[PDB]
Amino acid sequence: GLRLELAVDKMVTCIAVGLPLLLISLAFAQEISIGTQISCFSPSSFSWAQAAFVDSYCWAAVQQKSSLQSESGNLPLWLHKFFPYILLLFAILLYLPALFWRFSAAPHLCSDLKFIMEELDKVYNRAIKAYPIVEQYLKTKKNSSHLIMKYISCRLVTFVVILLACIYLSYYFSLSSLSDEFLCSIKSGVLKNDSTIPDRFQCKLIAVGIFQLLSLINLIVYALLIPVVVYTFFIPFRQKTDILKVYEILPTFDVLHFKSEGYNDLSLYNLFLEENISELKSYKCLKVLENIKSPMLLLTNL
Amino acid sequence: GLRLELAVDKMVTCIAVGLPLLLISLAFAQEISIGTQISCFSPSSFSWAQAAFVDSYCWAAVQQKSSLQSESGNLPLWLHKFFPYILLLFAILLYLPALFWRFSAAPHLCSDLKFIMEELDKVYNRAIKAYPIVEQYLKTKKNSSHLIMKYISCRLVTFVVILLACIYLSYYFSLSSLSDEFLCSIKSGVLKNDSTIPDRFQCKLIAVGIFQLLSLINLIVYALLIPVVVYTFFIPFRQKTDILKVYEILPTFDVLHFKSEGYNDLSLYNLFLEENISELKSYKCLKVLENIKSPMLLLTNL
Amino acid sequence: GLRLELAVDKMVTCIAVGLPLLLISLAFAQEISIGTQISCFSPSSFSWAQAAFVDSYCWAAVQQKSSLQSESGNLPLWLHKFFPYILLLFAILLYLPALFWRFSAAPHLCSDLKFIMEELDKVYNRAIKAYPIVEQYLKTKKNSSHLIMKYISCRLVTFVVILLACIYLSYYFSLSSLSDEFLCSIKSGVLKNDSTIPDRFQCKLIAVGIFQLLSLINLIVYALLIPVVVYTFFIPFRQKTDILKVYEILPTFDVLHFKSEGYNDLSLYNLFLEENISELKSYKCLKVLENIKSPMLLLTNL
Amino acid sequence: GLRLELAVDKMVTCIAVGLPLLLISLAFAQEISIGTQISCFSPSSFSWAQAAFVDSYCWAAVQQKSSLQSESGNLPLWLHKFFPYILLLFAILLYLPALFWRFSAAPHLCSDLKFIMEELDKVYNRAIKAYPIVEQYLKTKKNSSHLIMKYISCRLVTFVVILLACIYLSYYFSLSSLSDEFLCSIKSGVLKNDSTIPDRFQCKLIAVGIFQLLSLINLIVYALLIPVVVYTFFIPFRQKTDILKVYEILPTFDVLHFKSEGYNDLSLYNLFLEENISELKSYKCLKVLENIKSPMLLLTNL
Amino acid sequence: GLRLELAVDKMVTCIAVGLPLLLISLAFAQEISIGTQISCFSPSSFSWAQAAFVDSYCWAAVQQKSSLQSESGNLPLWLHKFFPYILLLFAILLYLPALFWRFSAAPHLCSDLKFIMEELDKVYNRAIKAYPIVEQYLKTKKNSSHLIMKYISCRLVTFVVILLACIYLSYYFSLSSLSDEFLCSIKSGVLKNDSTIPDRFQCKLIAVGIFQLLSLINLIVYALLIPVVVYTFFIPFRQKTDILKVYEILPTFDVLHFKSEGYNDLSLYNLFLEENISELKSYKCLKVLENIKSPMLLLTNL
Amino acid sequence: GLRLELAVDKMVTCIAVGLPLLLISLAFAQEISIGTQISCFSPSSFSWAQAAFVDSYCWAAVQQKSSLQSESGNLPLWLHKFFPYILLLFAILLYLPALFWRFSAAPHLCSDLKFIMEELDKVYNRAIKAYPIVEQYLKTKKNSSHLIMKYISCRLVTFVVILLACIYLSYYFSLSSLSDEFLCSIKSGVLKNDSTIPDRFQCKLIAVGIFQLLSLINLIVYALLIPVVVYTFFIPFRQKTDILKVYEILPTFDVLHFKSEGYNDLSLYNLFLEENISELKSYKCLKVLENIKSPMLLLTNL
Repeated sequence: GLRLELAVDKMVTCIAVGLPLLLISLAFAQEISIGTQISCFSPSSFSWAQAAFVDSYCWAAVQQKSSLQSESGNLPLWLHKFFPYILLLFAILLYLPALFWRFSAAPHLCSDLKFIMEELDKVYNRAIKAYPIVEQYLKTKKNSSHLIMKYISCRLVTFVVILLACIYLSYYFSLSSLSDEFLCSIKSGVLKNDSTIPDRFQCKLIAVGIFQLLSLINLIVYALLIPVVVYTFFIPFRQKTDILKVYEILPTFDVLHFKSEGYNDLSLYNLFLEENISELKSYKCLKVLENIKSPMLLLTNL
Repeated sequence: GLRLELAVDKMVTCIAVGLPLLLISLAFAQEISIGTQISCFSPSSFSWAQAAFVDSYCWAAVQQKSSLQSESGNLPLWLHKFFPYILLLFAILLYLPALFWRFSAAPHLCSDLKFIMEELDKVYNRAIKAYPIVEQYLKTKKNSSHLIMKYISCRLVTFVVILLACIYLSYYFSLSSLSDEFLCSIKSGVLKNDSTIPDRFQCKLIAVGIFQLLSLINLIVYALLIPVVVYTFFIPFRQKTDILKVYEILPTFDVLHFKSEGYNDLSLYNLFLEENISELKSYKCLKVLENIKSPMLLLTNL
Repeated sequence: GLRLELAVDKMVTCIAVGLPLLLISLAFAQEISIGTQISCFSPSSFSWAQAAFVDSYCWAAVQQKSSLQSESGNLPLWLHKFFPYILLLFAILLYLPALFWRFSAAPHLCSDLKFIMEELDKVYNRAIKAYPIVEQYLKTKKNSSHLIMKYISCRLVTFVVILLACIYLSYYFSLSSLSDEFLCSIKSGVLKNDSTIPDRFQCKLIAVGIFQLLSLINLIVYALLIPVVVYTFFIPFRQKTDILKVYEILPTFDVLHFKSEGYNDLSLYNLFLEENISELKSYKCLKVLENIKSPMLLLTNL
Repeated sequence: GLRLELAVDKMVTCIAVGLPLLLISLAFAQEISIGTQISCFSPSSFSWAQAAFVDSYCWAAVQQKSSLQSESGNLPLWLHKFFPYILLLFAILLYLPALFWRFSAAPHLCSDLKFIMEELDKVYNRAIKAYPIVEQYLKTKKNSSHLIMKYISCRLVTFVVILLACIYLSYYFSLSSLSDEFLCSIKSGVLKNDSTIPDRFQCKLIAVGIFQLLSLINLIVYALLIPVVVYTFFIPFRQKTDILKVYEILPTFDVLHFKSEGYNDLSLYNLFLEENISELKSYKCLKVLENIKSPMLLLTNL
Repeated sequence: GLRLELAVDKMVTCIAVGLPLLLISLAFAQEISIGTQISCFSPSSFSWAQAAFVDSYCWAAVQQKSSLQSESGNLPLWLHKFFPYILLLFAILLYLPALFWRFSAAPHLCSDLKFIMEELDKVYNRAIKAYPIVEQYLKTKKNSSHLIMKYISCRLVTFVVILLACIYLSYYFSLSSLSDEFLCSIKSGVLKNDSTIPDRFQCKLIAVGIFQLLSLINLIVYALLIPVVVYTFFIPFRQKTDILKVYEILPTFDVLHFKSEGYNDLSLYNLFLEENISELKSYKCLKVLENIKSPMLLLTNL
Repeated sequence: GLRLELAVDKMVTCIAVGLPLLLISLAFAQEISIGTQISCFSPSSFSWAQAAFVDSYCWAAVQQKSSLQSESGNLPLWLHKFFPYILLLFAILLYLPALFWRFSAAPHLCSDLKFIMEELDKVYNRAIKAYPIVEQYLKTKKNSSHLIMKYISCRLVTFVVILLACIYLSYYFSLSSLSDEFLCSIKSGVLKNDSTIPDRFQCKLIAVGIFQLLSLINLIVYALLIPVVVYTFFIPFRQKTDILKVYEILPTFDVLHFKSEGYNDLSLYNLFLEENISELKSYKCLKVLENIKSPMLLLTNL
């Protein structure tokens, strides 16, 4: 029942992964009810079988160096074909930092919050009677830069993957839409000699109009995520309130106002604690006592 | 088991999200059993393959500047193509304020109701024997404007998204239905020279009759939601009964008649409490005692 | 485990919502295995593509003022097209009064039955030893007309929605079946000039024979629900037995024979209690004692 | 864990509802893998579109007075079209008596068995030591004819619905199979004048051979259910054993040999008890003691 | 957790029902991916619509007396059409004896095993200290022939249904495979006069090769079940071990070596007990003590 | 939570059943997305209906003695048609030995392990204080050859079914692939006289290339299972460690080094115990004490 992952990172993950998977789920699975991703205008003399041959042949040709012409060269025709996989790549590359965290950090941390919470209850319970073990413990967790670097890198991975998506999508959107039309030819091999076949089949990639639309949506959303991810690095400013002061009002506590402007794991603990310790009655009581004080026998009247 | 979100906002959310998703689920997935979203009248000389080429080509052309003619210009043909996504956009933009609240506020609040309820039981239990901690606490929550602003903005986001849908739908409904017919042409590229192809293919977007119908339904419903959302802002009037007076009848309680006409979080607490404290036996008992009184040994005869 | 909603209203809801949703689920999803909702008789000279164009074009035309002819005018052709949605509208408009009740009343009431039951056990438990708090409480709930008006209106909403369905269905059934045939034309725009196209395509809406059949079934069932809903308003007669007399036989109880012929919430409580208090052993015991009596030491021999 | 509904009625319901729903589930959903429910022999000059038009037109015509000819008149062609719904009607009309009972009687009865069982344990527990409250109670339940009439009517409803199905199915089976062929015509409206169209299209309803087969199966099964339902009314003979005599052997019990040949609810209680009291250890013990006796200190050696 | 149904009968049921349902599930649902159950060789002059008409017409004709010719007469063509239902009939007729037992016997028996087990623990627990109630009870269950007759008949029903399947399948397999070809004709009604139609259409029922194969598999398996079902009737020999002797070694038990060669319910109890009493520690202990003995203070050293 | 079936036999079963079911699930359900299992080259003069007739006719002909020619004779064409069922047969015949064991042995054994474990805890618990009932019990289970023969036969059944699959698959793989082509003819009956029909239709069974591939995979895997199953019979060598010696170090235990080289059930118990007794703390303790000893007051320091 602990809040083992920050809502910001849950939100960023839920967006950054949820969005592209949704977008793929939309443009393909339903609107492919329209049927076909490519079509090519055969001669009328072609049997229906031969026309179906042209379409399926040219669908393969789009990635093959000689079988094509466009002013763009072949390059963008790859993107139109592979477009959903390229989104799926970004989706996967954003899920892994969370799955990494879900194993590299979560079972490493869950122990410590439970420990610290009970220690905070000791501090409170000892106050009720009116060694600094957890203080000395946390004072030592000041001297660590292990788990913060897992976090920084987890964010940094997520940051880079997002930023590359923005550049890639901008290119894919900047791509001149009329490049969705191209000239195929099937005059390979035996058919090379067939005079009954035209030298080119004009073709159109049908879904390109959807993908360029989807790209702008996904581009703008990721452009919004960028400053949010940037804000994640403002860790010393992300420490909102020195809630340890609420305990420091007790004689059973100490001046752990350790808003470390150095990259110290203790500061990262402060963030997760500032999230989770909202659960503690003792915190509520002491915050209440603090807020009302804004005499310890008062605790007996609780 | 707490009533952590107001039924009004649950209703508004359940409607505002449930409606468009339902509407999409209707007009497409079942009635696309009719098969096709577009058709175009080829010449009879076209092979079936060539006719299928025309339909699928023109389906792409609808968003491409030169390949079209209509008195509207191309603009509305975008809307007819993208119509379900535009609804889905509004659906998503209305779900997020609740998902935001479900994380930004719900775990921030659930603590406080549980705390206040137990304090109210203390007030009652101490009365049964016949410091003002929770009173001083709540008297201090008067001096906050944090969580109310999360609420106001959550409503305000929901308000704007709804209002834009109403304008957009009104435009989409005001759109002259006969604009669903347009002239396509495939005489691009190689086919530019083909004398066997007509200069235009007449086409019709089949589903437009459904969407304009659906738009009026969704428009009227959202026009109903508008005054409800407006009512959500009448917070000082939304505080229906000063139930704190029922406790104030006790000597163990105080004149917390804090119907704040300023935008104070305490007033927002009053709303959620006025919802949730219906659960308390103590409230029932004291309301009963109050209602009957409409002597404290009476509590011993309960 | 409380009987929080009256079986009559559960039955009425289960019918009034369950029926049309079933009817829709029948006539479409399975029998659309027959394939098509419309067909039109092209000339034989039409390619299969062109014939498919006619069908899909005329399917759109049915709601467009000029593209049609029938002696009915266009109006009923709307109904044939939109028929399932019109049923779905009635289904939704009947579900909401229950969903309203499920939130506006159910969590408002569940408290009170639990309270009253325990009070009735006190009355019985105090009898076993052989202030009138709950009596004075219920005597005060006489002086309320809040929750009864939620109930009356919930029924009244349900009543009106049902009655409008009956009129609408009667019209849709009275509709002359042969109006399912109509004359379409595609000679719009470019095709306006095409001499190869006939001036009319005769068309038939295939499913109309099913819908008129379904309409009679649904009409008759709703005509049965009408007098049942009317009976729901006979609340003072719906109070079947003054079970409070069974407690009034105790000296620990009072003459709460409050069959209010005024619209008083207490009478509505009597209905839900007369439902739920069947659960109470004390009720059983006292009913047994009453029925056998048809001496209090007897309770010691229970 | 009570046996709240008689196995006979569970069996009858499970058959009477389970059978037709199974039959529908068979003949349609799988064998419609054969594709089509109707076909009509067009001229060879018809395009495939025109032939598909004939089939779908005549599928509608089967219920329309003038568009048909058969020696039967139109009537049986309705039945062939609507056949699954007519079965579904019977299925629904047999489920409702159980759903009625599941609400009108089950929560009205479950209280009483639990009460009587505990009273029987008192009778036994008081015997172990070696007022007649439950006896006087049950002696009074003699004087009721409420719940028996719910039961009789629930059976009687089920009886009538079954019997009408048998007559209806007999008619539908007696229907001369060759009436599945009929002459359609499409020469309505504009096509009225078309010399290229034949005056009749011969048609065949494909599935009729299945339905007449299914009808005989369902007919014979329901003909078996009839005498079973009749047996349900032999209630005074359905009381198999006066198990109350097993308690009457105790001095803590009385001569409740109340095999009422009048229609008295007590007799209906006897049936459900004779079902459920098989659960009681006390019954087992007393039946064992009775069966062995076929001295009360014996109960101490149990 | 009781072994309320014999593994033999569970096995026989699991086979006898599981096999045909599996066989149906195989030959149809997957291999109907081949598409069609019938085809007929039209003239080449037939339109595709007309050819599809022939196939679907003749599919109906197979059960109609005049529309056919085969040396077998029409009879076997029924079987080929109805084949899956005939298997499904046998499947259902074998499930019902278990469903019957699951209600007519299982809740009638579950009481008694639980009772007898506790009595056996009393016998053992009283031995540990080192009236014959259960002995006299079981000695009386000797004098019953009720539940054994439910069992015998349940087996006998299962036996007959199996045996009829074997004869039926043998006939269906003995059916000369080439009877899957037959001559249809469509020259009924109007088409009676059509000179363009051939007097016969040759047709083949495609799946017949699968069904005759499946029939041999199912035939051989049921031929194996026959002697197993026969063995079920050897009840006095099916009583494998007089485990009651293991208790009879105790002075707290009696010579209940009641291997009844008469059809007495006690013998049927012996079977279910000989199954279930393997659960008892007391049985294990006494079997262990017996097996080791192959002195009662020994029980204190357990 | 007992290890009631040996991991070897679970592995062998999981492979031997899991493999063929997987193989079937692969080659058919997905790659039948290629559509057809057979095709035959009609003349070009055939209508599409007539060509479809040829394919479906010849699909039936493959098992019919005269309608075919191949150098193999008809025999292998059966196998190609029935191939998935033949695999499914082997799958079923390997599942049954486990399902047999799951009922014939598992509830017969589960009792005994639980018993023996508690006895081993007695031996240990009595050692902690520092009759041979379980020893004498197990010494008697030496004199049994019942359950071992269920095991041997269960393995032996599994062995034979596997070995027959290997021979069968070797034949099916050795089958010359070009036998997938054969000459059909439809000139039966009426068509016997049709000069427009060719005397042969050449046909190819499309999937044969997959099945011969799959056969080699399945062949090699089963060839691996053979020596594993053989190893299962080395039971006296499969008894890995005389763990009873670890208890025999106690004075509360005996020299039960009963590595029976005769086929005695006790040896089979040793295997399941050597599996399951890894769970016992006592075993761990005594193994630890043994391993450290590699003084009984030591057990008090545990």
